Amino acid sequence: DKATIPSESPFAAAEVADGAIVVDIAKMKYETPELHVKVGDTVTWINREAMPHNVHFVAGVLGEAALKGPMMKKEQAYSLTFTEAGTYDYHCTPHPFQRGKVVVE
Ligand SMILES: [Cu+]
Repeated sequence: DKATIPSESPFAAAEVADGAIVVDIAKMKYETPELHVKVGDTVTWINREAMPHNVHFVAGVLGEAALKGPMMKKEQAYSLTFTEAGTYDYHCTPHPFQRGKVVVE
């Protein structure tokens, strides 16, 4: 795999980690749709709105299987720690028009 998952379920925005690289989900978009990080960094998405959102990477992107993240309710968060360089496209499962990528260097 190309990422590890600190928590399989979402958690409160209040508990996002120090050194957290945060992508807000607001106005029905990933507010940083193209994010550049380093190997070993943890990215945390935080849903700011009432509509649920997730992050979903199809099979072959973060690993052999698709990574369909859990649905984040308002003011919840979800993290991925990227362990290998690459370009990792994702979308929101319920809203496939909502797309982003993480580029890991
Ligand atoms: Cu969404």
